[PDB]
Amino acid sequence: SVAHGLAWSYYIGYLRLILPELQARIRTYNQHNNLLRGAVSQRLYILLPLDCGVPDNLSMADPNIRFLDKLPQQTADRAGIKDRVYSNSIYELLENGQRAGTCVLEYATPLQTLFAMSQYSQAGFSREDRLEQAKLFCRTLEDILADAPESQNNCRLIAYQEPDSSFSLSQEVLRHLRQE
Amino acid sequence: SVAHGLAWSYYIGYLRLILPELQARIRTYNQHNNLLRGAVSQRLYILLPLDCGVPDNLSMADPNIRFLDKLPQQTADRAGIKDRVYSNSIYELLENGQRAGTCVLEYATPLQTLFAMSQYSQAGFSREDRLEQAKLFCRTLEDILADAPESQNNCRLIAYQEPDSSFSLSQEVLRHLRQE
Ligand SMILES: Cc1sc2ncn3c(SCC(=O)O)nnc3c2c1C
Ligand SMILES: Cc1sc2ncn3c(SCC(=O)O)nnc3c2c1C
Repeated sequence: SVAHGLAWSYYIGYLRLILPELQARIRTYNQHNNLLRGAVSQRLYILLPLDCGVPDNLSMADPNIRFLDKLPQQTADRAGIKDRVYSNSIYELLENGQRAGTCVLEYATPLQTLFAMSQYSQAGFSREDRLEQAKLFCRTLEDILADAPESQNNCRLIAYQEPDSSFSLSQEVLRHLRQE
Repeated sequence: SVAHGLAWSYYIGYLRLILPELQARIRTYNQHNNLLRGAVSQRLYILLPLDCGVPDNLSMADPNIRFLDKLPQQTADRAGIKDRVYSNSIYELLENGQRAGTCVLEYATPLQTLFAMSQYSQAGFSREDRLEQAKLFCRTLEDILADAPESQNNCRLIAYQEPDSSFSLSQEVLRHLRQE
């Protein structure tokens, strides 16, 4: 299925390559100017919106999630690209206008592929199937990461479905953060 | 199908985002120290090996394809990653130990997802199906790029299937280059 392949692609072509090196990058940042602040958490927080809406700025999604810093970028030779670069961004989570947590955080971009395929008629992908494909993407990624030696206790899947309109993305992440 | 999704992912999540900006990056490089050399071609050359073997160094694949330079990297905010970086590499193609062409060149990494899925039993993907999925990936990508407004005359798909062992990847690319 589409989402089956997208989840394997997300692991094979991305997470398997950055997760083995994430813990060291995070420690280098925490050991850096950051002297008086709380340490960045050790896991990649991956936002999995089941509506497949992947905006490019998280502060648009919630002004309680504000960008703090970029992690030291990782480079590797990949598929003929010398020094292919992996950047990741650090966000602070605000709770009543005070810092309640700090983590590397991003959206699972393959969900945007499902969104776009549902928009383009040439994809032969129905809007009405997108929700179940997004759930299947998340379930498959969970299945993979449970057994994968790279992704062992250094990412956190945050899946959610917005209503009512009363939704706090920051509270979703904070729920997962403080359970460690 | 798996490869259907992978081809839409490759376009939506990558090619649609770098191709609109490639021509300007290539011109900036050609207008740069490069004063006496031939200009880099205007298209992204995408290697599509139907055996799904995506090595990380092209000089391993053929010593007649040798790395020349990195293009000026492109950055954009993406899915919560500030200044997500797209690097691409420039290769020269040798013919009888003289430069016969110069182009931006890389492998279509989603083919490596098919390769890996055929290797991992949890993917439920048979080795015997990989060849037809790789062909379907290429066919779908061609179908997409024909209609896509981004990818109009700025990439070149190089699909091939090695035997005999007598195969020249450099000659494949040079065939496509000199037809412009
Ligand atoms: C084969 C695949 S899936 C996938 N998903 C997210 N990726 C990222 S983060 C933000 C982005 O998509 O640009 N960087 N590479 C990937 C990537 C790759 C390279
Ligand atoms: C969603 C997808 S597919 C895909 N295919 C190749 N991509 C590249 S080149 C080399 C690489 O894979 O790392 N950079 N991003 C991608 C990419 C992304 C971000």
